[PDB]
Parts: sequence; structure tokens; C-alpha cells
Amino acid sequence: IGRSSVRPYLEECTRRFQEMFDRHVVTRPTKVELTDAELREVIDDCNAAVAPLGKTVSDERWISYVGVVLWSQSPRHIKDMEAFKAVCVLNCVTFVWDDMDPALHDFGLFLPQLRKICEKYYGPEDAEVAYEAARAFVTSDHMFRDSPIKAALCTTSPEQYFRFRVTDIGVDFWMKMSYPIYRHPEFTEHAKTSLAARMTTRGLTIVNDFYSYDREVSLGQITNCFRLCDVSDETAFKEFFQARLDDMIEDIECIKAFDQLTQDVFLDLIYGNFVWTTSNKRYKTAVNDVNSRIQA
Amino acid sequence: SSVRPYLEECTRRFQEMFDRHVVTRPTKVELTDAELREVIDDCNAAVAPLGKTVSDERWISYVGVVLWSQSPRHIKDMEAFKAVCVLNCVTFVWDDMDPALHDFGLFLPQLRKICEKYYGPEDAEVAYEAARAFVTSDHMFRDSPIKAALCTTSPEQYFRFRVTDIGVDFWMKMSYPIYRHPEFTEHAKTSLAARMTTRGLTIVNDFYSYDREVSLGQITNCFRLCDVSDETAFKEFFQARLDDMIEDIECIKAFDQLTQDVFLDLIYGNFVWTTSNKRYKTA
Ligand SMILES: [Mg+2]
Ligand SMILES: [Mg+2]
Ligand SMILES: [Mg+2]
Ligand SMILES: [Mg+2]
Ligand SMILES: [Mg+2]
Ligand SMILES: [Mg+2]
Repeated sequence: IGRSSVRPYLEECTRRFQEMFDRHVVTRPTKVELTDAELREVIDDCNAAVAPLGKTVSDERWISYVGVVLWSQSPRHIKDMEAFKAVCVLNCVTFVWDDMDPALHDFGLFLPQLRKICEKYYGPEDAEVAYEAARAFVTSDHMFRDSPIKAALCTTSPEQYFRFRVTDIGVDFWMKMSYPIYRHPEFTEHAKTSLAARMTTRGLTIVNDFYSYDREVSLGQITNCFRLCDVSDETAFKEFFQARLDDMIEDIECIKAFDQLTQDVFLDLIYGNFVWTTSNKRYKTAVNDVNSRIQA
Repeated sequence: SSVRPYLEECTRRFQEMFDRHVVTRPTKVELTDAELREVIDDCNAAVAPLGKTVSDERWISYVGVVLWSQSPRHIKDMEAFKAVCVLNCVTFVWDDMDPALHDFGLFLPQLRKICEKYYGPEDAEVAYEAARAFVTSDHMFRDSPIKAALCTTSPEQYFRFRVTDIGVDFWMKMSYPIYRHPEFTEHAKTSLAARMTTRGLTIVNDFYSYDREVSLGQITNCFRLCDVSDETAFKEFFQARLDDMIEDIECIKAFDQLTQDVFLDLIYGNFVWTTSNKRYKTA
């Protein structure tokens, strides 16, 4: 398995995902429109942050990354657009880190840039929280690139895999830098306990694992739950896919027990990510110029 | 209902499991009589503004879990160790207190005082934030619809809640200064450490504290997800929880040797304390 694929299922599963969201979430996500200059403010900061790492990346590639933030926040409830712009920058620059050959990982060079982004957009205390989460994320991505721990958690069972993904997919980082956008106390506390990350991990990870399976197997990347099944076996795939859909539904139904603003945010993240993932260049083909490995 | 009809068998089954999968037994940390008094003085000073007194016996009951569940082979900082002793004991008191007794204005400063006494500046912020998050979570979720949904839906929703609520995430973020081991610090700060150890800690505590919490109408206990009266269903459910512990423990063994030691000493350590301590023999 290195040239295995979920291509045959692409159509049916997208419809299965879509019908699950129509039944259980209902409310469609709405894309944040960035003005002319906000978009270039963001992209300018993004280049500045990765510039020390010595790899050019395109405005096309930036706008691929930033799409998840434009689509998966909660525009009904946004209050702080400076915090929003920060999440755009931080998520974009850590995507680059994610897509990057570990030889290009310079902490001494990159970590000061993360701190600068945070101090620019947040107040003193939010900046510290956003930075520790940024630091932990890029440190975790680097730590596990060939770790035996990653192999154990990703090959043992769904539970061990999703436990790894709370940090690795970046959703704990996302909550801890997104709470200042909303200035909602309940959500802020769920972000700080990581309950918010834990509630949304499977919904984000299952969707992303399906649509990025082809790219990741081609690159030898083993962090994908559908590697726990034989995708060439249609019966095994469909049974596994079904249990992953049950996981998403159970999570969503428990999310509805949270207060109204908080659950709106959780569901806009799960559903928004699905709209971005299924409409974006990054998940259209295994290898292209917005998702190719950034190497030596 | 009660799980006393099962206590004898399940204790042996727990032990058999640890003997096979962990083997290395926990050992109790001995404090000098000076150290014990410093801890108890710090504990009494932190709870005093809340207006409740705590017997010296009940403090030593609480501190048992820290004496037994650290990894004495790897300790490099006894000031950090006494911090955990103090922080664990005082947050125990907060756990057992009626929500009306909860006052953040008075208690949060005492937590920060403790962390500032025993830790460097960076560690003190990490320990204090985790202490704040724990007591704020325990308060927030008393009679919360969220807690009811997460504890009555499935084991998976339940254990997700317990990562924070049982206090293991707090434990790791206040305990990594004890060891100054760079890998363990990172797993502690990602909360991977807490996630790896949540079920081993929670399943044990849930079994032995089931009787108390059912009497007090507390729902945060996984054995309320099965019918403890039906002994077939109980044995089935208890086996699945045992399988949960075994899988976690085998995956923990892929962590580095020192980190793996701390994780397993934590889970096994808590089982010995729980089974022997005053806290868990009557409601
Ligand atoms: Mg990744
Ligand atoms: Mg990736
Ligand atoms: Mg992926
Ligand atoms: Mg309790
Ligand atoms: Mg409790
Ligand atoms: Mg208990």
C-alpha cells in the first residue's frame, strides 16, 4: 500500500457526508469575505513568517491554506477581526510547516516569527496562549515525523489514532487561537481545557482523512484512519466508513448539548472544513502546486 | 445500587492485569517529617479563605495518591514534588465541596501563591493555568447538561470528559517539572500524556468510588453506563473496560523509557492507593 486509493468511493462518500450534515447539522457554513487589503495584510505577514525558512510559496498556495479559516469559523458570532486575521496567518504558516521536509524545520528561526504574529494581533494574555499552542503544534509535527509512537497510535485502533489527532491535526491549536475571535466565556474555557478540540477532532479528522488519503499514501504519510482498513475491499471500506460516520454523528449530537453560541462554532468548524475540503485544489489531486511537498 | 458484590473479584482481576502488563510495581515516596508539615501547612493556608478546616488525617489521605503514583526513580526536583502534593490535596477539597463554597476570588490567589512558591516562572504559569482550568471545570459542570450528555452517551464521550475532569491533564502539567525530561514535558504540554493515561486512571477510580458517588447522586462514573445489578452485563462491561486499559498500556510502552515509566507508575500507583485508602471503603 503506497499507490492505494479511495478514488472509487469519492462520489458516494461525498454524498454520504453531505446527507449526514443535512440531517444532523442543518445550518450551512458561510465563507468570511476578506477585503482587498485584509487578504494582502494576511499574505504579507505569512511570507514574513516563513521567509527565514528559505522557501518561496505562492499567493495561490496561501489562499488554498487560508480557505479553511475563511470557511470554518463562525461568522454569526465573530467579534474580533484582528484575532481572525491572526488565525489566518498562524494557520497558513503552520500548514507550510506541515507540508515541509523536516530538514527545513528551524525552530530558532521560525518560533520567533510565531511569537511576533501573536504579539501583533492579540493582547498580552491571548498572545501567550496562542503562542504556546502554535509552538506545541509545530513541535509535535516535527517530533513525530518518523516516531515509533506515531506508528503505534496510528495502527492500533481508531481510539488511539484519534487520541493522537487531537494535537496532530491542529484542532487544539485552532481552538486556543480562535477563542479571542468570539470573546465568549464558555467557549474560551472549553478551548483552554481542550474539551472543544476533543469534541471536534473526529469530525475534522474523518473528513480530512478521506479526502487526503491519496496524497498521504503517495508520500508515505501514515497518519490517516482509513489506513486502518483495506480500502481495496469494498465491503471492509464501507463498514469502516460507516463506523466513522457513526462517530461523527455521536459527536455532533453531544455538541448540541453545549450552549448555543459554542455549538454553533463547533458545527461551523466541522461543516465548514467539509465545504472547504471538497471544493479546494489541495484535495483535488494527490500532487499539485498547492499541496506538493516543500522539500530540500 | 452498588458494586460491592463485585469488589473481591474485580480487585483480583485488576491486579492480575497489572502484574501481567506493567509488572514493575509502584513504590511510596517517603517525606521527611519536615516536608510533610510544610505540605500540610500550605494546604491549610490555601483552603482557609474558603472557611473550611481539614483534618491532618484527611490531608494525608489525599496526599497518598501523589506519594504512590509518581515515579521515584526519575525525580529530579522535590520542590516540584511538594507542589504537586499541595495542589492535588487542595483540589481534592474543592472536588468534595458544595458549589456554593466555591469562591474563585479567594482560592485562585492561593493557587498562584503555591505555584509561585515551588516553581520557576514559566512552570508556575503552566501549573497555575492547569489548576485554574481544573477548578473552573469542576465548578462549571456541576448540574451541567453537557456533563449529563457526555457521561450518559457512550464510554467514548465519557472518557473524553474525564481527560480534564478527573484531573489527569492538570496532573501532568504540574508534574513534568519533577522530572525535567524533555520528552515528558512535551507530551504533558500537548496533553497527549493525559490522554494516554485517562482510561487507566478513570476506570479504576470509577469502580472503587461508584458507591460513594451513586449515594451522592453524582453521574460522573462510567459504570453508570451499564446495569450493575445484572451481573452478566457487568462482567461484559467490566471486561471491555479492562481491554481499554490493556490497549492503552501497550501503546504507552512505545513511549520513551523514562516517559513510559512515569505513565505506568501513575496508573498502577493510583490503583494501589485507591484500593487501600480510607477514601474508597465507604460512601
Ligand atoms: Mg499533519
Ligand atoms: Mg499534512
Ligand atoms: Mg490529512
Ligand atoms: Mg469526586
Ligand atoms: Mg470530580
Ligand atoms: Mg470518582
